[PDB]
Amino acid sequence: NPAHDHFETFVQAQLCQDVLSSFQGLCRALGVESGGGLSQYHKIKAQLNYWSAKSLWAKLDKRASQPVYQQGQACTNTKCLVVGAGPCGLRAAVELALLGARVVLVEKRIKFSRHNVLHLWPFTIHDLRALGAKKFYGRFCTGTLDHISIRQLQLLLLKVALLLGVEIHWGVKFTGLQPPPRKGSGWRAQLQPNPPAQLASYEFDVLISAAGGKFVPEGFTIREMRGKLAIGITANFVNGRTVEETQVPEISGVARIYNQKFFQSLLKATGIDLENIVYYKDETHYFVMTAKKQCLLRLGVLRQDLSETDQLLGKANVVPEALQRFARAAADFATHGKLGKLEFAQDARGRPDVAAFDFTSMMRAESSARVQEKHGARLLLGLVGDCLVEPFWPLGTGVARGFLAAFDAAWMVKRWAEGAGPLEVLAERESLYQLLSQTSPENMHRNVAQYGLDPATRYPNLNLRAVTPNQVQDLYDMMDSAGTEELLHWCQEQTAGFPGVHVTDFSSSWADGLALCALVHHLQPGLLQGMGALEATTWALRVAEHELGITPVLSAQAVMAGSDPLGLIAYLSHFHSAFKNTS
Ligand SMILES: Cc1cc2nc3c(=O)[nH]c(=O)nc-3n(C[C@H](O)[C@H](O)[C@H](O)COP(=O)(O)OP(=O)(O)OC[C@H]3O[C@@H](n4cnc5c(N)ncnc54)[C@H](O)[C@@H]3O)c2cc1C
Ligand SMILES: [Cl-]
Repeated sequence: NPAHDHFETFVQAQLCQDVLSSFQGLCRALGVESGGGLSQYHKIKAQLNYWSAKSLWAKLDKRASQPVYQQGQACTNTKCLVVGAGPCGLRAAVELALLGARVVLVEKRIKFSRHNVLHLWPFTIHDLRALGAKKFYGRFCTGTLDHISIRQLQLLLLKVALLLGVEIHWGVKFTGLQPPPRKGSGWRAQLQPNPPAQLASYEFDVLISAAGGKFVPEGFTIREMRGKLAIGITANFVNGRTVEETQVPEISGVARIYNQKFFQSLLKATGIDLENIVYYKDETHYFVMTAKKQCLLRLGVLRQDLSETDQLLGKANVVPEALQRFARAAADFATHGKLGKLEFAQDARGRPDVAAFDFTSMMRAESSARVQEKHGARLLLGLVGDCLVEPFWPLGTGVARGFLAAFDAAWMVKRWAEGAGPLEVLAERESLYQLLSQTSPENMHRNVAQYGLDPATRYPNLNLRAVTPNQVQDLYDMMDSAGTEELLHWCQEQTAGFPGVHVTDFSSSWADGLALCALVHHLQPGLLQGMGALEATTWALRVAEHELGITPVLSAQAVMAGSDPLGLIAYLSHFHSAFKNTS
């Protein structure tokens, strides 16, 4: 039987190319075209009615039938480009596809090559337990196992995303946005190496960027923040799965709070000074440690004391042989030798798998979402995963906060598909974003099994109006109400003839306060240089109030920052209302 011979190969595939190989071999044996969407998910399960595999269809159909998605129609008029086939990219891709949306994902690499091990919060375990991971990965969180290697997380999620009919492409980097030439024309992706001509023509109205710690799309800004110099070191050793190795208790890291006698012993015993060390028993014996610069220099792990941290941990300044020595001795002391002699696993390049990372930064994007609109054509952009907020690896928030963000973005595209105003969608979304960087299992909802896209199911005492529509206008970039153009033409008419006033808009035009003075001076002749925009703005607001009867809608600061156009429009409307030509 050809059918689910393929399907068993597909399920147990450990290599990206083979998952891909298998699926399109399963598809051919079924008359199903790969790239989906749900319609092709349907014909797959409806033509493969074999035991052991039904367990999986039950799990997926269980999630697929829960009200939020309705029945894959919530987002049928929604077309997405998802960037990044990382875990958060795939996890979000699955939600979009379950929502019924057309999901096309682009990934720059062609293999899952990372072997570092991620901590999984209890809810993510449930979440992907119920996506059928146990079947795609036998060792998935067996017993009290709390973690999963990056590439295994990807092998799972890929298989789920493929099944659900996500059109995925490999070996193609999203470079930027190629905007609409004209109404009716949509947004497209700039891709490279320049894609096939149908991907090239693919027009979308939602972009979800899950591209990892170093790539955010245009217009998204990054708030950088740096703590004390902090050097992270990960390492993977061959885990032979002998009974002896299997008994070595793993090290959680929370012991740095409860146990510092250890770090003293480590230091005395090896000359190694760590701030923390973590050990997970996974496909490899995984260690991540945090080290003091002084310590790494003294041990010849780093060649020279370099001030620019990116050059401090550049290839030229990291001594491979000494780093290996360093990691080996630390791993060995911490597990008291019970792992036997440690042999480095290979990384994907084929090197002893040990690397140093900058752990100093606390990056967050300023917002989780924005909306661009040109020639009436709207594009919702949503951040997910490491690119949104950077995880502190020793504390294991990466998967969980990436997943929370992926649910919040799918929830966002649901509002977007309901027809909500861009400001409303953004405000709601930024209200959720606010909570992300302080989430813990402890301050979240207790019942992880009842978790769904609805943020209420996840965040206790949820305030969906923490950020208001007025506070996210700079997130809505309208670079393309007919009463606004009346107001504008009228405002321009009033302030005409003033040296260095040129009313052009309802933000930057009015920022230095001279526009306001002109308006007032014009409206009441005979009242009253180089004081700042602050004094100009202020006089105008006081004089408007007392002479013209119009109280301030915006503060002076808000006039100068120009980030509240709607409120300036409402201010100005009072002047026009008060002094319209006639009735
Ligand atoms: C080398 C490396 C080692 C790590 N080690 C640990 C660890 O030890 N412990 C821990 O807790 N976390 C670790 N992390 C972070 C962890 O991998 C992520 O939190 C987790 O995978 C979820 O992140 P993500 O999907 O948002 O981003 P990522 O995992 O970075 O995935 C981003 C995806 O986007 C692809 N991509 C990037 N740019 C583009 C582009 N322009 N166009 C198209 N595709 C693009 C990338 O190839 C990648 O596949 C590591 C990350 C990296 C990159
Ligand atoms: Cl692979």
